[PDB]
Amino acid sequence: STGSATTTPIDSLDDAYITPVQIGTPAQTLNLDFDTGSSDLWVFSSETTASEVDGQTIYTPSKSTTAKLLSGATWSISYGDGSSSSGDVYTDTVSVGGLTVTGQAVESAKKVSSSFTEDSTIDGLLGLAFSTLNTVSPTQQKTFFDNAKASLDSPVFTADLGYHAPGTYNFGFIDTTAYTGSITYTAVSTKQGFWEWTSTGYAVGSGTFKSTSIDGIADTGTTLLYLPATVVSAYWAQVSGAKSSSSVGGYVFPCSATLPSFTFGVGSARIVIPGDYIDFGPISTGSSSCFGGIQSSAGIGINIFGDVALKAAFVVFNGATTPTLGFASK
Repeated sequence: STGSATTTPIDSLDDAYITPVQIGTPAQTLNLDFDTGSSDLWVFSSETTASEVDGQTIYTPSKSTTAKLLSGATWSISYGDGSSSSGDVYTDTVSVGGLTVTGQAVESAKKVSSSFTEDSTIDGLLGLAFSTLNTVSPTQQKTFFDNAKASLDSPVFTADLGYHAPGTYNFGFIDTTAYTGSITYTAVSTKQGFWEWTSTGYAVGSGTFKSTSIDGIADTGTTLLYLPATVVSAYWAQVSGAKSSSSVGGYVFPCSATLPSFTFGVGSARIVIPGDYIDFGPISTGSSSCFGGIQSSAGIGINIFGDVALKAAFVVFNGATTPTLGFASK
């Protein structure tokens, strides 16, 4: 089997991407944030504290003939950006782009943090990291991909995120028309539960490539590119007037600037992030100070190849017995 679904930016900045997901019988379609940095499929629901629902589409298990309460099971998650959610668990039928899993753990939110309430476009998350990170207790649950894996033509999914435009998540096959050149594959560590890999270095604009190992995670659920302070400093030094602002919470730059590209290494290959991808607009409406799309990972504890990086590539998440990651230009 295979599946193919379109993923759409939630706003003009590509702050996140939503992908339609069918849950239950008859289908209830919710727009979920596919997140290769977490491993819970959770949704706004009929059980969510009413004051914490503001415009989202909810999953109502009682209207699904295939929903079954997973007795005793609860979940609770906190994300790298400080947001959180928790609740109980149903199993139900879940389909993505024509690919169907029966008995998928659907985690029903009773509580969500303000960040989620305030974002009316995201109805929940669909985790695509490794199932070892799943928060369901006392019985840990498998991700959608894990459940689908054996049925897929090939045990892979691919992320093809658009810049200011829709893209595609595919399951079970590699669309050879979706990228240019070759796909370069690189080793993955699953020891922390993430799609963790090591980039071979970077360049700033037309600058010379610096060979250096950068350990990081491929995370579709994170907006920006978070790298070591040395790297980030070298990038923003090439932008006149750019500075790190503690009050704003990272590097800002004059909105009148032309940003240089940023290249990262995948083995011997190179992925180029155009400068425009690194512009996240005025820090506040009407401001001439713009927020940078490359930020320091210092104090996160891990480097994160977020959407800024991933949307510049066609990315293969290979879930073979020994997982790997592939990157191609497009």
